[PDB]
Amino acid sequence: DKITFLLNWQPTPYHIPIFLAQTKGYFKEQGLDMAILEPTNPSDVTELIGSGKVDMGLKAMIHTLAAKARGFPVTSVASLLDEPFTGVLYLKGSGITKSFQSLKGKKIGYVGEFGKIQIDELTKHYGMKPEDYTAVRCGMNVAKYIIEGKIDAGIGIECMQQVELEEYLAKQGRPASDAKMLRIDKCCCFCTVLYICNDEFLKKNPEKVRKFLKAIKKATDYVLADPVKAWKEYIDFKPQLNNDLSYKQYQRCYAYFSSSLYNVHRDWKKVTGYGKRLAILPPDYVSNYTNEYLSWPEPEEVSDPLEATRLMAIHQEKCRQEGTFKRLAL
Amino acid sequence: DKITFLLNWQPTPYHIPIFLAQTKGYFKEQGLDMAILEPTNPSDVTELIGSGKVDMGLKAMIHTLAAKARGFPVTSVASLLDEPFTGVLYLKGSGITKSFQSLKGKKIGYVGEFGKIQIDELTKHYGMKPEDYTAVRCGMNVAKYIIEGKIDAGIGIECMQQVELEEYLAKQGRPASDAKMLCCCFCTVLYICNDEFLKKNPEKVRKFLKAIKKATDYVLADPVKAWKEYIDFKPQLNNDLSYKQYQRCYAYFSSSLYNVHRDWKKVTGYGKRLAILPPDYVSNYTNEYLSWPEPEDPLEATRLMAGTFKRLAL
Ligand SMILES: *Cc1c(COP(=O)(O)O)cnc(C)c1O
Repeated sequence: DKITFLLNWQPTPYHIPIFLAQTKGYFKEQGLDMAILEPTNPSDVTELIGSGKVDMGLKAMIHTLAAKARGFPVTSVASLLDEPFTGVLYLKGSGITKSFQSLKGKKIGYVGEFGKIQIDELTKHYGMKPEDYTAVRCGMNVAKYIIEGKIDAGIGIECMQQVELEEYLAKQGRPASDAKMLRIDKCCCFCTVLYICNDEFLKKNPEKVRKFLKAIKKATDYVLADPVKAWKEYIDFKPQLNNDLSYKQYQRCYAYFSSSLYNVHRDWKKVTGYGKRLAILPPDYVSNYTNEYLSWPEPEEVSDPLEATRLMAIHQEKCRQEGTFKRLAL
Repeated sequence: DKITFLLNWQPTPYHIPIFLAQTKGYFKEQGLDMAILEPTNPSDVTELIGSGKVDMGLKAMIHTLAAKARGFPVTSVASLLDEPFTGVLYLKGSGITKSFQSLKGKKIGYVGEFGKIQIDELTKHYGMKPEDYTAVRCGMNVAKYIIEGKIDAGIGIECMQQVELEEYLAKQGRPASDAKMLCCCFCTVLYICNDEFLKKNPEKVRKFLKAIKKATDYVLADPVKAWKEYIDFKPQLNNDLSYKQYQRCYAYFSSSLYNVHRDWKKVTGYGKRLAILPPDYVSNYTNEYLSWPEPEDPLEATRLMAGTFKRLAL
């Protein structure tokens, strides 16, 4: 009678609120017995949770959408990481440029099936065809394969893959600015990371989920309030994250953590749109999320979302060169 | 309709045969879709597999025995790592010595549950009581906590924890010999199934072990190419520590995957004496799902076993 929680990824700096809810005894104090699991292949995640083999976990906004469409009943009950910049990453002199036309004849890596689906469709809007470029499945190793020259560019998150590149560049004495991203946003909300449940599990255990999120909230607060003490506890438990790369990633993640855990309606709306257009989702498809199991007031919708996004881009650039923990102010 | 396989630990060098069976397409070529999972806490493992939430996994012989006793129906269907030396590891100048009496007043780390039970019971055979010593649960971090001085000694495997200590010693300029250890079959690592799953899918398990066998062969035949593939997929293992661990593991890999009857017999005994197992308890393993012939002085082989890749010769 343990509850299974399956991450989207190998342990990352942004899983901290979950591991801490464990180590600090927050889950225990709620009468929950959580069995946190890590996947070897993110591709396995939605299917396992949808099929009820696993009770809860995390995945990106899009995959959560595509999961129900593809027949796996999952519902997003909370939000972990909000709108992290996603895009095609590449090193300067790849030789790739700001023009999506440079992707011609290049090997471009992706993790998920959907990353291919995304690139495949972008090629049409720029005159080229799949395939005037080679798509390579790289799973959790996109950045790594970039650095080793097995691919020319690949899909990733600004606060994970991009950092891994910058740290590599620092070794080569190159400047961090040489790590570049063609943003798919320029709705970067596709890679928002969500707390998801099996629909059936949620139906039968509403109160346990509510309690789960209470524990998650308590830890999320701690992490945002005192990121440094938090980080020390985290890496004491998960030493594989006790390196400089992981810490820099952690700092870049700080500004993207959701403080409220609320699903953002606007974002879901946008991505569901994207989803229908890409043919990933049926015409009558309905967004599979809910804020019902959150036990604190919803925050006010961001007044000007597109300015907050270009403000974040700046904020994150400052984080890179100052090495700080600051929340984006509005 | 994926099959879930849950490892006993974070990815380790000795999981190589499984990951390779995945990356090399051996599972695929058997029409199996395996979802390999890694636990955050080894202790969660047998309960998850026993309860059917997870189909298959790895766990150590003692755990697998105690699992059925404790009400979780699992069956060992094959063997991954045979009789790795297990014991209490400590650094010279701990100050701990060959005499178990030195454990008095020391902080002693154990991984989850069974280690405390083991130490607790050893203290009686040497005149001391639980607790003339402090037991500390360390999970997958025993060696790490030893190095940092949070504990004085802790329970571990010669080819994993001990190596982690030796590598630390090399950094301090100390000699490897300064890493010391006080039926070592209790920590044999097994391929286990949920009893119900095995009942309903006998042929898939048989095919699973075929894939595992193919990869195990490759690993033993050409350990170096194997290792390169493994760490290409799992970069966290691409370091010198992991490679040294890998080399120490090489001699312990089971080439045949067969459960060893003698070993199970011994540990079941141990199990009953420790009260972990009921009096009428019956060993929960089987070689039925292996599809190749079973192989033919155990105590001399053990003292014979005590930077190369060589199999122990007999
Ligand atoms: C479960 C496990 C352990 C330890 O748990 P204890 O109950 O303390 O023994 C140790 N090693 C492996 C490989 C395990 O799977």
